[PDB]
Amino acid sequence: TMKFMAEARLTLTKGTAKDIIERFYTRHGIETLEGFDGMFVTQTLEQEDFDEVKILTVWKSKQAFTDWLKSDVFKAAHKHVRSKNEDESSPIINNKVITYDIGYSYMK
Amino acid sequence: TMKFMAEARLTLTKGTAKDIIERFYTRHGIETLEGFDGMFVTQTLEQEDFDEVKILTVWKSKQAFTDWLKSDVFKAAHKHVRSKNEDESSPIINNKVITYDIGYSYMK
Ligand code: HEM
Ligand code: HEM
Repeated sequence: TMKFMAEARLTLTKGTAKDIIERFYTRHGIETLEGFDGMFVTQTLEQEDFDEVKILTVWKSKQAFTDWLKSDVFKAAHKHVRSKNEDESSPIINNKVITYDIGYSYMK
Repeated sequence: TMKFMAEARLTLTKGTAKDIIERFYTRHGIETLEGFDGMFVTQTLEQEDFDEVKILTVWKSKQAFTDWLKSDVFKAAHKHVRSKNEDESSPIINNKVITYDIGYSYMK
């Protein structure tokens, strides 16, 4: 079932992680995708200059994730999302996307 | 309840990830710890010179994880694990441990 993971790694103004994280309590339709299995939003411990928040998403296939990226619900979730280069008031400093095959999983 | 994540990031000789990942199909007792919630073992996509394998573990608390680190089941799991510096035949070149608070999670 859980075969592919996509991560968005966000670099944020120090101290703004809690505010960004609370936004994830509200669904925007990712849950409607048959291929979507789950998500974790993490804050990296022991960071000096910036906060780091990772959004980890777990999928039945790479295709489920690639379709999501192109979907209306992805657009809806990210409609009002701006990075500092687009809106100076945004705490989002940098973003990188990393993808993975999940070779083994076990949820207790 | 998934409040803490610990990651072991392994840098491996290119082409050896499959062999290493298969080892994780065998449990060594981590599942017996109340504070353990689950694990994923991933291979990073698009890596050029080395394979990258991550072991992600999800816990009810940091204490659950640090207790496991010094536990007998940790030793049982890692008893016959060697890196290249200890045994040149090992494809395990380097390791880094990263820890995280989990601020939000949802499994569909
Ligand atoms: C690349 C630049 C990105 C930025 C700056 C960003 C930031 C954000 C923010 C702030 C939210 C919360 C929206 C709100 O409720 O106000 C959100 C939603 C979300 N993001 Fe992104 N994100 C990016 C791309 C990605 C990627 C590649 C993934 C794939 C893992 C991802 C995963 C998610 C998920 C799962 C949600 C909630 C979706 C839903 O509930 O329907 N994000 N993103
Ligand atoms: C940093 C040095 C480490 C290396 C080189 C390493 C490598 C390995 C290998 C090769 C195995 C498979 C053993 C087998 O069945 O033959 C294993 C077991 C495992 N490793 Fe590690 N590991 C390290 C530390 C960690 C850390 C910090 C974590 C925490 C996320 C972790 C998570 C796990 C888990 C959950 C298992 C299976 C435990 C069980 O089933 O009881 N490892 N490790």
